[PDB]
Amino acid sequence: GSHMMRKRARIIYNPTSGKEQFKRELPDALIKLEKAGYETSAYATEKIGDATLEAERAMHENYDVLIAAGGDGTLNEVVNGIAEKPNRPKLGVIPMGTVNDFGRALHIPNDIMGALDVIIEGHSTKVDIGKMNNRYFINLAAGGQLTQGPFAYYIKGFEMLPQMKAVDLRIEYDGNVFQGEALLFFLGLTNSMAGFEKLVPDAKLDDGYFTLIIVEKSNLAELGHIMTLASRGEHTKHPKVIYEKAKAINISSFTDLQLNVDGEYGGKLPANFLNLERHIDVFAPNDIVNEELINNDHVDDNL
Ligand SMILES: Nc1ncnc2c1ncn2[C@@H]1O[C@H](COP(=O)(O)OP(=O)(O)O)[C@@H](O)[C@H]1O
Ligand SMILES: [Mg+2]
Repeated sequence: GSHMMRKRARIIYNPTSGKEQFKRELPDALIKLEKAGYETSAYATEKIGDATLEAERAMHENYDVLIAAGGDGTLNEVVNGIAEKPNRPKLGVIPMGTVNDFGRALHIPNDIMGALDVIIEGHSTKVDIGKMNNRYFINLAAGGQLTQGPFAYYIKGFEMLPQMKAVDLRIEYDGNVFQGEALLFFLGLTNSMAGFEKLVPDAKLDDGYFTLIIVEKSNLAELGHIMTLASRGEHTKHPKVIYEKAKAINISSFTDLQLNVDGEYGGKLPANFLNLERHIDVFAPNDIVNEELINNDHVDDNL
């Protein structure tokens, strides 16, 4: 009946997220969490950045869990508020977004009560996050320059590749240097988006390495070839597609580059990137072995 001492939960929700269903389900979500032993309060975002500001406040308020209810943008904002701070609360995910790339990476159920079941059962994993200069990200950073835009919206695999103009770049990654013309670079943490079921065949969410993709300057035949290979997940076999794993990545150019970070405009170069290994403790299903995780100790072998 009462298996644990009372805990504290804070729900940070975006009422405009996805189908905009969560707000009406909040009272029933509170009931479920309270019966499970969580004194639960809630905060509704009103604009960009609100979830970050709330997560920052919540750091001083001694919570056991921060539950983020919204899309990747809401999750990104919550992580940005708690990243690199001592005594971080565990993160609960309710994937209420239009796209839920981080949720899919952790096999978070796409229904509210199922997502809550995962949090209540209390099994958690640690995932890498990315630091870019003085901000953080959880899914992907992308960079490149348009010919003669899409860097403000969600990046759907290699679909923007024909739009890219070859630009001379310097990418320093773990002591190695790429110096030359590139159409595009990706720094992946998670491994699935719209255009790729797998950005890379062997990516891990908790290995401390970014998935570094550099697409070099390509002629029209190489472009068509890359696109053909990308459509069946064989893009990393092409000689103009560089794939490396790296922890620290420093990027610069004497020419202008637009940046996209977790599906939103992430400003301008130069950009220093650091993988914060297994930085965020996040509730995950105990009944699914995750192929993108090295550490599956959260999984019960009898399930
Ligand atoms: N009340 C609000 N009205 C409009 N925009 C908001 C509100 N609260 C948060 N936002 C912003 O909307 C963005 C999209 O939220 P997200 O949770 O990613 O949903 P979706 O998956 O639908 O994009 C967030 O990055 C956030 O900055
Ligand atoms: Mg990795």
